Amino acid sequence: DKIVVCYYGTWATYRTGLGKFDVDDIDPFLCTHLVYAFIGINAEGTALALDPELDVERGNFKQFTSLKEKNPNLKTLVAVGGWSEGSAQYSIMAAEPEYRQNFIQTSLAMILEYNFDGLDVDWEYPNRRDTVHGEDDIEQFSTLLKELREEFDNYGLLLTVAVSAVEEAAVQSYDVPSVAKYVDYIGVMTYDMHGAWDSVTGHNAPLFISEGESAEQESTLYNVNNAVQYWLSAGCPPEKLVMGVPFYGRTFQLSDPSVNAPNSPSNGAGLAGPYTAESGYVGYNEFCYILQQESSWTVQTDNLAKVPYAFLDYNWVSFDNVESMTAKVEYANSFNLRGIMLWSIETDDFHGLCGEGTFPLLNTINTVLAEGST
Ligand SMILES: CC(=O)N[C@H]1[C@H](O[C@H]2[C@@H](O)[C@@H](NC(C)=O)[C@H](O[C@H]3[C@H](O)[C@H]4N=C(N(C)C)O[C@H]4[C@@H]3CO)O[C@@H]2CO)O[C@H](CO)[C@@H](O)[C@H]1O
Repeated sequence: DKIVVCYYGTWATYRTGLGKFDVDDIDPFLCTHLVYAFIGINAEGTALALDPELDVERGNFKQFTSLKEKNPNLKTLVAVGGWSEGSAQYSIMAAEPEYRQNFIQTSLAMILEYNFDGLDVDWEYPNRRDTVHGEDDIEQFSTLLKELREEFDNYGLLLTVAVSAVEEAAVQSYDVPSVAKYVDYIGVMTYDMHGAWDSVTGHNAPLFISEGESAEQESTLYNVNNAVQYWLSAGCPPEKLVMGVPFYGRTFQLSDPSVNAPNSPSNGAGLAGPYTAESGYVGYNEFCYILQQESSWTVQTDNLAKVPYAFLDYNWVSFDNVESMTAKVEYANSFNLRGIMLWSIETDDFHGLCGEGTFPLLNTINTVLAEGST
């Protein structure tokens, strides 16, 4: 009954050398659900491949779903949306019955032709960013899910969502009971809690209160516990709540290197990984290697938030390791959550270069779920 929902950022195939991660780098027995990120839409609802040369011409959709030839119990979904896809087109599509119907039919066509087992909806986000219809998106999102479910039930297909985590974000976008009603599960994106957009350093996925935070109005802080408890309290049953964890960290440039605790002033985004190549975030594979190769880094545990962080002069990095992943899965076990969702498989230490075996984060998730440790 416990599930492990693995997202694959399919553009990782274009990384070079040790960062390159293709479909055949996936271990299909370390996930119960594997999700191909991402397809997109136009405003008229037509589902479409975002990288047709890879997805279609080079057969990547079908190579991905063919992982079921190795693990016949694996479910392989396709995810529509994502951060880069924005909100406007989803807002327009969801408001019009004709566009919703077009989305249902065109997404179903892709699912069946490429042998996917269902659809994950990652609209980021109803009533936010470049939304066109504003608060109406909250209703139209639930209507879209209802209509997808009605059609998908004719084929036995899965329907899931990925959602923003903390209360102040969730209340802008979702009616929780009507979202939960139509989906097989809700993947709560319990990460990106803090990042280089903030004025101070902070953890990507702190479990509880963090160093440097006030305990007054503790329920308003951006942490995993507050988000999970919000979703449970708002009507998501535990058997439909899948708790997200990150396989990447976020990086900052300190304002003053001598002030290097969490919640210390930051000047902006920090280092980039050699393969992900974007200032402000780093894959676990990249950062564990950096730490292994450069002894000058200081790694500390925030024993309030239950997560590690590292600093070296101006660099300050929040990340998650085997120990913090263990704490996260133990938390999920303690609340009888349906399982663990991860963004994303291609930045685990998939080559085992950091000395804890291949896929240390993903193996940790599977081990702690199987053992039931709370
Ligand atoms: C297709 C594309 O736009 N590729 C971009 C790439 O965009 C990525 C990254 O910004 C991802 N960030 C990280 C830390 O991996 C980002 O991940 C988001 C994702 O959209 C959300 N959806 C989920 N689910 C669990 C459904 O989790 C979140 C994650 C984590 O926040 O996704 C976008 C694409 O939407 O960005 C790089 C440079 O950043 C660019 O080269 C190009 O590869």
